[PDB]
Amino acid sequence: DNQFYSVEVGDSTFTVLKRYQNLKPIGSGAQGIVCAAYDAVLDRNVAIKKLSRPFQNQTHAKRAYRELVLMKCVNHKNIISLLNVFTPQKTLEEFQDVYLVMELMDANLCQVIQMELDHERMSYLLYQMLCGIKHLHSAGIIHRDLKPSNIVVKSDCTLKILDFGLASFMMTPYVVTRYYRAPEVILGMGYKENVDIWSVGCIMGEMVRHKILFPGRDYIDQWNKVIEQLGTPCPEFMKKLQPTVRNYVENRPKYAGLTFPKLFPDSLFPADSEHNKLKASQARDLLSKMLVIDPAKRISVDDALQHPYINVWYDPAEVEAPQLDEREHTIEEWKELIYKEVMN
Ligand SMILES: CCCn1c(C2CCN(C)CC2)nc(-c2ccc(Cl)c(Cl)c2)c1-c1ccnc(NC2CC2)n1
Repeated sequence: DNQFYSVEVGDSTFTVLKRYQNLKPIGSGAQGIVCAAYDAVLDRNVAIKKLSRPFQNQTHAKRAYRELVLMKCVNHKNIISLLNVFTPQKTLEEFQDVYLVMELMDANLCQVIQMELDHERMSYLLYQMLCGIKHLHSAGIIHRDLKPSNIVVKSDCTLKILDFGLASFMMTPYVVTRYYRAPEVILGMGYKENVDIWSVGCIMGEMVRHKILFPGRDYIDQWNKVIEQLGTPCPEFMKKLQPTVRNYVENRPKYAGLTFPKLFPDSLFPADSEHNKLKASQARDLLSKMLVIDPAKRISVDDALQHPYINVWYDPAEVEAPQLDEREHTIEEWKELIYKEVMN
């Protein structure tokens, strides 16, 4: 008379509470498998993610624990919130998997980037990313790794950021996507709240150009794509660099960089009406303020929410609302740390 039941999804097995029915695979990754399902108790559709032995290594462990803890430090409609969390295993000894449940979303941002969007939807999406990021910043959480695959949306244009960002080695078959990381993350320097504004601009630019702005096999290639388009950083920016890195970037070919009208031509923006012509100008303006290599001169979250392109959606109720853990542990220690959290 178990509260759970098991289902075969891929070469994987999902053991979930009986309230969740008609599971259907919708996504996978190096941290877990996601399924769509009907929650008969809430009479609502939901997404369920399985973390298989998240304590298996430090990488998986730190992330799972941080996110389990963080999800409690945040309360915002543009940030993921759990509906349920559970484990089919009855004791710590037997503990293996953690199931996370949230509201079923319709698509990720990669899909949205593939489409042509009016200014109303693009700015509304951007406005939401900003409200979420602002909320995280208010809770002392600087993300540093925002990316489209981790952002989901619904048909009504509503948006949720799914993870909490950065805090080593793993043997996963697939690498990490770094195309949206700021210069400061890429060059390992100090950083502030607006490190996330660079990521918002890589996304916004991609929604326009429909192509990853700064691709590359690694940080070497990536940095080359950054300077070839925006140009070599100002001399002062360099003084903020470690002598070694600084040597490397200071000794890199000096690029003039392109103007934003060239980087994002009018052809990419809908110029069939005065309204669309004005909005295109305002969008390019925001891009030029967000894609700024030197964090000292890059617009902040609050000022971006005040930019004309974004400001039309401003709402005090949405812009303002509002434990310590650090070190590393052994597998065993992590297993218990996560179990406790799961059992609350
Ligand atoms: C394609 C599915 C998108 N998605 C992802 C992915 C994030 C990036 N990695 C690499 C792969 C999985 N994680 C969750 C997710 C994250 C946290 C929790 Cl607690 C739960 Cl249940 C689900 C959801 C999602 C969530 C809701 N709706 C959807 N579906 C939209 C694409 C259909 N996906």
